[PDB]
Amino acid sequence: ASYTWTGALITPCAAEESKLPINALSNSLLRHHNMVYATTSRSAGLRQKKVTFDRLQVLDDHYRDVLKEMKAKASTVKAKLLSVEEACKLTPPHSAKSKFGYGAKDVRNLSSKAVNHIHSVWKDLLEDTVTPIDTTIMAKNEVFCVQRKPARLIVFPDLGVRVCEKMALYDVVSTLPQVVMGSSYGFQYSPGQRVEFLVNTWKSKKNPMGFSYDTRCFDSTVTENDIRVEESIYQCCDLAPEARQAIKSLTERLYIGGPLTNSKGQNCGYRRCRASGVLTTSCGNTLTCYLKASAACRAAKLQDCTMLVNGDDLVVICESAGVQEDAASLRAFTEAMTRYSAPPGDPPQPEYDLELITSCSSNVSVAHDASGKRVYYLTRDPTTPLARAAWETARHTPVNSWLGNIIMYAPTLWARMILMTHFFSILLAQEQLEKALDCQIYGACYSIEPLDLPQIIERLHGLSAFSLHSYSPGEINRVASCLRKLGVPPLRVWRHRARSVRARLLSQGGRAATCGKYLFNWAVKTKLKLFQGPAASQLDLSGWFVAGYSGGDIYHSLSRA
Ligand SMILES: O=C(O)c1sc(-c2ccccc2)cc1N1C(=O)CC[C@@H]1C1CCCCC1
Repeated sequence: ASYTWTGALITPCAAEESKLPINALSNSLLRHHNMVYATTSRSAGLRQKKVTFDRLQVLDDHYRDVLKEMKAKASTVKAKLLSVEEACKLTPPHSAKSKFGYGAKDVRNLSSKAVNHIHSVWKDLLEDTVTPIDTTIMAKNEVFCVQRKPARLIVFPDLGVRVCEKMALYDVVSTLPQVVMGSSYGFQYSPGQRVEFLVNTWKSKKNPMGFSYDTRCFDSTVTENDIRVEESIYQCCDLAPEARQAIKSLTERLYIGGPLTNSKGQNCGYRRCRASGVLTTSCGNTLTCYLKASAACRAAKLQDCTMLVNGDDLVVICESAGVQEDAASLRAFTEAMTRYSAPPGDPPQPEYDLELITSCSSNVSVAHDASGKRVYYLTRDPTTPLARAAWETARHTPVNSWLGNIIMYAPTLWARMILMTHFFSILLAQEQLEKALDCQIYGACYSIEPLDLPQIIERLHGLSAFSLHSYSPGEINRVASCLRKLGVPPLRVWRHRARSVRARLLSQGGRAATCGKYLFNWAVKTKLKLFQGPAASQLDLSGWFVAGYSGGDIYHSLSRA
């Protein structure tokens, strides 16, 4: 059973905002504020019913053939332990405080109280490889639009354990998946690299067929054998005997399961599946999903199939054998996945147009550059990104989703017209363009200076990201519908706001004038010629798009010279 419950409630640790706070700045983004809600602990019971069930898992020679192949590639990886200090510097500054009298700032500053407790948690992992470690169960406060959705749940150990996880497994979860999975590992790609992989893979098939597979409650479908199988993959690496012991221990004491404690210290129940807030959530889920999907591909006898995995998110592109044969092949793949304990949520179906395949809430779309050439870029429905941006305008947040969206979806119609214009306008008026903001890229937290956005966008997306026009009608209709749905002003209100912001930025010189020139070139009557090359101070963007760290509690720093 994925979970058992004591009856104790999942409790909030503070007052939870449920509805969007009206603001004379929030209303300039969207009028219809009633459409925007935030999930709360009051819907935890609805989530608990969904995530609670018995698993049925039947492994076969296909699963075993794939596992052995993965284990072979895993054996070529050498991973080193991090020092207490290396692991302390990887902690986000607003990471949950320890129950042992210290917090993220104390960990990041290497306080004797933190460090000495971190040494003791570590010594216990080496001496006890059995006693379940305590975890906290919370309900996530995530902002959405109505179409009404229950709070997703977060399970995580204490700050001391989290630093110990980094020490034992940061090098593994950063290095291992790409070696084992190759081109199928999604987090090695920037949005543009993902699109390149998808478009080239589609173009490589005589008769392309594609599909996304949605596993219903993937974390709940992850059985204790699944977590023992990931550890056996981790143990295939060239590791020091101390890392091996800490990895074995972290597995049996934490990753396979353990007791759930609410915010007021009451025992909620017991977990026997994936913890969403441990270092290995991303890596483990990616390995497990790729393993199950790769073996199901063989069971289904799918022809020349290529898959792209990002945690629980899977997309498979193969050679179509006709609509009838493809539906039957997909029944075979779904039946195999079900046996491996990965049954579908939304049932999969073949698709014969790459724009119509959604994976990672995203799809490949097409636009034209300044020279009129076709440019494939990654887009998504802008509802959730826009609703979150409205919430971030009204109420202060530690992590700014609008900036991570501007970075990942920079070539898109909606990020450029709305998000860039809105937040550069706010930052100008507030005199805070220089101030670095915290945001997430593939789960990891980064402190990014907004004045560096033309340089960031150019490196990840290309100079075309500033000249894209003639977007597909399907993209336009989805964006247009969303503006009409949420009460977002039309293009003409955004072009005046953009021209005004552009003039104001150019008058300031420096990095500000670069933002004006580059970001808002779409606003002016006749676009200026833009040329490629580096900026006066080039950031180190190599650590970005290496691995996924969602739930991992990872914080990355930016170099420059
Ligand atoms: O060229 C286009 O296909 C479109 S479709 C569209 C549109 C569709 C529905 C609602 C609102 C806007 C606008 C454009 N664009 C133009 O007027 C010229 C380039 C620009 C986009 C470029 C990206 C930043 C914002 C403006």
